[PDB]
Amino acid sequence: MSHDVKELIEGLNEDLAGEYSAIIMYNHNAATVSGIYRQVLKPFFESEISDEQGHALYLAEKIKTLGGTPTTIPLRVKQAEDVREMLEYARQSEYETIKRYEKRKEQAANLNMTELVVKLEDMIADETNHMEELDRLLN
Amino acid sequence: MSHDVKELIEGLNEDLAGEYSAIIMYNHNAATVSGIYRQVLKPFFESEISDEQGHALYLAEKIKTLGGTPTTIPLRVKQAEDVREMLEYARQSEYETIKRYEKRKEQAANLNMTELVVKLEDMIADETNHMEELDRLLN
Amino acid sequence: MSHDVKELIEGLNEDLAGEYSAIIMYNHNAATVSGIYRQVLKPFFESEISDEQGHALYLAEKIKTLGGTPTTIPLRVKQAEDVREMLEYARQSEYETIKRYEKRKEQAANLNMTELVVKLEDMIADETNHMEELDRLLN
Amino acid sequence: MSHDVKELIEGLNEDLAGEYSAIIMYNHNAATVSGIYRQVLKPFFESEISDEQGHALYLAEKIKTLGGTPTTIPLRVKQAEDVREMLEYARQSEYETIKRYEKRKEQAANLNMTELVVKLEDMIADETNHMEELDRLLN
Amino acid sequence: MSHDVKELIEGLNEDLAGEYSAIIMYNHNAATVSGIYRQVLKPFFESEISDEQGHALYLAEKIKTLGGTPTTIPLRVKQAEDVREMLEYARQSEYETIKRYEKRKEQAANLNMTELVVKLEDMIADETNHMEELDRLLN
Amino acid sequence: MSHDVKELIEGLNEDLAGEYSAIIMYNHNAATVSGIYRQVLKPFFESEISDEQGHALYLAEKIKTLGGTPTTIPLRVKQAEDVREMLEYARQSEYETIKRYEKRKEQAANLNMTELVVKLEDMIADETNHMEELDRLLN
Amino acid sequence: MSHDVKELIEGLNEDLAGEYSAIIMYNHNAATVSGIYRQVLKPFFESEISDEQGHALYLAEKIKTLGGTPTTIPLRVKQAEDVREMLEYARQSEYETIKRYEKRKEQAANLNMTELVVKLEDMIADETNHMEELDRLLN
Amino acid sequence: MSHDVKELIEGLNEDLAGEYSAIIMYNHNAATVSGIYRQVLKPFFESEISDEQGHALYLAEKIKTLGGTPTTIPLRVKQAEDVREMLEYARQSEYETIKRYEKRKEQAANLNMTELVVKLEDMIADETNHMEELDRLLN
Amino acid sequence: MSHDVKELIEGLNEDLAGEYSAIIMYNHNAATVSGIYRQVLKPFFESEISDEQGHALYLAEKIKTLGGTPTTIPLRVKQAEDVREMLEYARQSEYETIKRYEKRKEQAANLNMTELVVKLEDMIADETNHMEELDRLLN
Amino acid sequence: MSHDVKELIEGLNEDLAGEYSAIIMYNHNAATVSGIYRQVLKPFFESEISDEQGHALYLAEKIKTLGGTPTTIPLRVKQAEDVREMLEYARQSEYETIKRYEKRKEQAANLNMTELVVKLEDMIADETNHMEELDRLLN
Amino acid sequence: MSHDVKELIEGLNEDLAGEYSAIIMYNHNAATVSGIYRQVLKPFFESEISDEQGHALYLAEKIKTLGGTPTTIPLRVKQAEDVREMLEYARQSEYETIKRYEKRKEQAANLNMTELVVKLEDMIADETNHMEELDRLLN
Amino acid sequence: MSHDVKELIEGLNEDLAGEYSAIIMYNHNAATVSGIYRQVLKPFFESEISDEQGHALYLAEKIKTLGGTPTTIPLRVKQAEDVREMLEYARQSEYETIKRYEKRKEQAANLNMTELVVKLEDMIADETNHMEELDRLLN
Repeated sequence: MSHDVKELIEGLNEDLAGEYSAIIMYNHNAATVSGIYRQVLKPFFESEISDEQGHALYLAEKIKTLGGTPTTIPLRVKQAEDVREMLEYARQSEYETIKRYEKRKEQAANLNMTELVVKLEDMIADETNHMEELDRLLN
Repeated sequence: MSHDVKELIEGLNEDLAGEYSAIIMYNHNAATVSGIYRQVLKPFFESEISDEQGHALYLAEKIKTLGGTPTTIPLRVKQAEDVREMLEYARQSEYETIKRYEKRKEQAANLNMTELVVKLEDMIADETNHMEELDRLLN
Repeated sequence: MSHDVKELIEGLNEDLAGEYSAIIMYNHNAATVSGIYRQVLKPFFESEISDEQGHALYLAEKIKTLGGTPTTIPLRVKQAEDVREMLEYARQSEYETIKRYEKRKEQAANLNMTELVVKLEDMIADETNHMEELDRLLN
Repeated sequence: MSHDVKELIEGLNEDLAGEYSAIIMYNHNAATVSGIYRQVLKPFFESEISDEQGHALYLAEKIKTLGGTPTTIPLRVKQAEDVREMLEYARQSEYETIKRYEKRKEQAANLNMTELVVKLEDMIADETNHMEELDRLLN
Repeated sequence: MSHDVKELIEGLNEDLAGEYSAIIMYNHNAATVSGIYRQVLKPFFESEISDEQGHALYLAEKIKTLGGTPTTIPLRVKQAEDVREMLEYARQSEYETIKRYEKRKEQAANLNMTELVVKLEDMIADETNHMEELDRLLN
Repeated sequence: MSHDVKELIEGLNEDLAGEYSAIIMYNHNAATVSGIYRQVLKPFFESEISDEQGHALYLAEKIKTLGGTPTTIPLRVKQAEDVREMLEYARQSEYETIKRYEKRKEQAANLNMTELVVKLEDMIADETNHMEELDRLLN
Repeated sequence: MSHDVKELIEGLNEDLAGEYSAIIMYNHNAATVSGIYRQVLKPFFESEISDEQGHALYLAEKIKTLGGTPTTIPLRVKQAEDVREMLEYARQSEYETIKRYEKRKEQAANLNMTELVVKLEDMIADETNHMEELDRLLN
Repeated sequence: MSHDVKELIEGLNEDLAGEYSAIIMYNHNAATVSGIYRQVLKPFFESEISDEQGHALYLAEKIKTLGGTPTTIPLRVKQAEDVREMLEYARQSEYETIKRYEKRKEQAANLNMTELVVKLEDMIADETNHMEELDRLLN
Repeated sequence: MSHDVKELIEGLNEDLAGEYSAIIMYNHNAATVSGIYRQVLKPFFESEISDEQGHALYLAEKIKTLGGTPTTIPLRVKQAEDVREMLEYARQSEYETIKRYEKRKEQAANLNMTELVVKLEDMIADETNHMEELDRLLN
Repeated sequence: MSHDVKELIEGLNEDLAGEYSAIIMYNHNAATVSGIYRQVLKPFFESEISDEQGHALYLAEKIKTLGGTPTTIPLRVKQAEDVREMLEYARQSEYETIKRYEKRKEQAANLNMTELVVKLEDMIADETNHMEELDRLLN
Repeated sequence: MSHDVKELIEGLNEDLAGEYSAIIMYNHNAATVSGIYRQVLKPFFESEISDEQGHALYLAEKIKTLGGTPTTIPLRVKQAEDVREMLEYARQSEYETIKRYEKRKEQAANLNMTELVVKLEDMIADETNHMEELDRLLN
Repeated sequence: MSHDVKELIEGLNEDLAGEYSAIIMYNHNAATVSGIYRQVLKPFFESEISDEQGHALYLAEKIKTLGGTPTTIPLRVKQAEDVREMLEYARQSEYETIKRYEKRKEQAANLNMTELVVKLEDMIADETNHMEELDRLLN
């Protein structure tokens, strides 16, 4: 374990904690969203659950493959007092998730990790899709 | 909010924390299980994820419906050092989940909550199914 | 035909009239709901149609099985002048349907009717699900 | 609202009452048909339910679109004392439904209502299909 | 193994023998039913096969889980000389199966066995469904 | 090529330009609709795309079959500054599409073109369906 | 009924008893198999159930068609004390089933029974497939 | 073209005429069968249509492959005055179809035509299945 | 039976003979078409089979419903010596089928037969679709 | 809006006009392609329609997200006088589409736009797939 | 291992080498076929891949079951300079595959190997199907 | 053909030989894997077959597109004497496949081949997925 690999694993573990956090947040939002648009927003929140589950699985596998230990401790979920807030906090969570992945991409690239760079580019594309959609919903 | 309703909500919130914990545990176990039986056990762990997600959703909805606030903080996941341990700790988690639900059933019954009793009986039946299967795998 | 069986049949027949009424109400609401959320609410109303159809079928079968005659006369549908009213009147109809089923459950239980109690508990759980959802839409 | 449009709406409302009546009749017949051919006839009755539901939806939408108020009061269902009667009364109900639609077609045609004429021609074709099948079953 | 658990296992084993017997009976009836209604009754008999297979599986699993040995010896199948008899003997077999399950339910309830009571209530509901249908076919 | 056939082809070509225009408009609206109801309206717009594609295909085939040349130049799409406008302009486009098809129907009828009249009647019914739905969304 | 047909029917009836026995054995093995490979072996056992059900149905039909009476009495199931034994006894049961079918094939061939020979050849091919697979699992 | 190949082609052409005849007969019977069991028998007749279509296709292909010309002239269909007759004449048609195929099998075998023998054995098995079913319906 | 109904039945019977003829022709063409485009044309021919089967069924049902006897004697199939001819003769057959249906439409219209006119208009539209496609293939 | 973002938006808008143009071209080609290979080429053209629709949607969304206005004006479609030309002009259109996307990729890369680069690389891969296939068809 | 079993295994191993060769050939032909009919022929070649894969699997399993070692060395693939050649060489490969299987059938028959004879007869029927189709494409 | 293109084609041809080799290896391993985990490993091996088939197809197409000739000669398959070896040799084969693709990526990148780089990055990601899974199975 190089220093760079140690620091990449610490990063992936941050990513994984953020992914478990998102899974919790989206279940919570699917359960609690109210008013007529609940009929709209619940399936939306629910669809994000499966997506993030797939990222969580990929990350914990990669951590283990690199010789690390995958965390089981999620980041905190911000408490949303209404639907606007629920969408803004999901958007901010996505923004931070992408920021982290961009950093992880330059870590992976720097270590010549081809498959991991491709996958981080794809997870970036995917989370940017979600964030851009939340912006459309909000504006 | 009666005292009994307050205490039932505290209980449901315990249940919900335990459900988010199980979702984390099962993703973690699907990612990290190794050896030839990984091919067997990963889909098993994965199937439990969707099940527990449905319980988490039901509970957070019910908590909100009863006037409470659903938690987003999961219970800790016990760290498993090998596959036997992974199965024993999943079994123990299920055992505690059923113990809690049995208590919640007598709370719900005591408040004449028909739909909630039916649903707790079903979640009990379902988790007992899983626990009994883990026993078959272990023995 | 005991007196108790006669009174249980009268009850089931009330239930059946209320179920045909709900089928009418939900078709009517699917047809007539307007504004942008029509796109949301029409499928919701439509989904309730099939559910209530299944209850209507079960009840008329049970009535006949107990030696009664199943009614073909529905309860009146309250006329809704706007969408809020449409949701409140559907909610109230569900509330009355559950009240009746709870009474029928204690009738069925009192006559040791196992299969019928299980089914009334399930129809209670199901209608309570719908009513709780309408509350989320309304609040 | 012309006089002709008023009279066309009165007609559609008759049609709609007859459609809710048919939905009730077919559920009732699916529930209550007996003997070995119940295995044959129940699915037949059940299939007609969904068909008539689609006509009910179309009519209530059209009534509202033309500025009328869609009824929620069904026609009476004739009480059938045996299977032959059940098939004869379903056949007669279809016969009356087609008679009404033929009248509505000449109303719609007279008002140059293209889409409505096409749809009444199709509902006529569809109900004639059902009536002809009932004749095959009966003879 | 308490005395009560021993006696509950003896009961489940009776149930299991009766379930293998029903699986045999229904295959036999699907094979041998004749006349035009064979086209009706064969799929009916066939559908019951899969149902009873699922009960057989549940029971043998539960027996093993409680520390017993699941039997592989079925009850006798009554020989049916014609279709009426075939339906009456299937009905009687269902009647006896429900009688046994009701007894097993009070055994399971008496031992506070939540999941097993829920499952026996469901198997009761399911077999009562089948028996009631056979009555409709017969009358 | 009669004069009447020439004039019918000119008409179909207008229709085809209007159909390519609608395909563009609906893609554009699916992409650009914003706010929470985007979740509702995007699938709606998207569904209209496939419908209009099928009309475009039918028309270009018919034009070619009648000896004409199908245009590839769409009508202009009106620019919508907000969601209300987006729905009003889609409604107006549908209104003009139906007006044109009604004219084409009397052209086709006048030339005894059976299959083409049936198809124009159906496209009229279909576009009237869409226009009536837009009215429900708007009112 | 020739002597040869009588002896062929006795044979088919042996086959049928052996098929009901296999259906029992495979349900029993699906229920009771334990350890991690239960996850592997249960679906395997379960798949054999449907296969043997189809042979049981074919045989009872053929017996009846030839003028015989199909048995409802299964062969005994050997009791397996562990998984190795469970696989060896399933293998031996298949071996005996094929031995019998080979004998039945020369009976059917000797009576010029084309369709029955084709079907016995296919059931032989199918059971040999299963037996060869059990050998792979065992070795 | 040997004499044997010429005579085999004449045979296949008889078979093909008989197959087109069966396709006609079964469509005719699906259309015209009456009374309550029409609901049973129409799908049965319809299923035979697709089967015979596949035999017709195979035969015309084989005829062409052997250097012959496939006929387009069907055998006559016997006119059935009621349902019993409809089933007896379908049974007799199947009987004659199998008789012919058995003859064709010994022709194909005699010319060492492996693939054709396998296929005639299968078509024999298939038509014998149908004939045996008709016998069950009739008796 | 009016004279007009007699003459309409004679017409339908012509139509039905032409439909059985088309079913034969298309099977024959699917079997015998050769060269690389066989891969293209066989599925095309095959798709027409199911279409014409549905027309044959409708016609024989209608004939019987009007009090006539449906024919089982097909029109002759023209023998095609190559693929061009196969497409030209299918096209000509379609042309004659449409000519007949147009005549039947004015017969049905003249007798005020709404459902039958709608269905003949649809069969006309459908066969014109096929004929126009054959023209595209040929030119 | 930087100068670079303005110039990237102008580029995307070119891309979008080219995508609407391709959607028109492919519908047009699906409608108008003739001769036996129409059966081959029509589904090919049709498949490209859905692909390009997805690119059009992505681009208009991205334009809006970057603060631009998505165009609704397509590029001209080159008129193809025969099938060879139809394939050459589709190929050339794809060639120009890829040339543009390669330029847009270096624009997006230059602005560090990760998700947009990934998506342009994918659209490049996809259009290159189509162009290479057209080359195989042409050569 | 008898001499006959040794010689049968040598034969199966020839068959297996020929099957891997066919899998290579068909992938190669799917990749490289050109001109407009590529759209036709590529799916054809592709379909043969899965078929031959299933034969390869069966053979290697049987070889191992008989105590032999399955080869991993394919026969050479003849290089095809154009589409005609590609079809002729696929046809010749099929011809040789059938010749070999016919020899293997008389080997298997001679050793009384029932299941293996049935399977070789089926693989013969299947490859003869393919060869006959190639002849239709070529002629 | 530049020198660089010649050397890139030689590389792709190495890749293609390695892909046909993997297809052979995985079929061979699916056929021959033994013991209880055969039930686990056979589907795993089988899934890799389809994956590698898709790479083989892509490569042979690309080789042809670049003006080369795609090889039909596979690399040798290492002979595995047991399951551990089977997994280690599959892992090593994947390792060498990725090493080659990484080299091909820098060749493709060096020639500015966008679509080919994207596809090699994806095939790298995909094979790395498989190799990492084999490591989990092995450790």
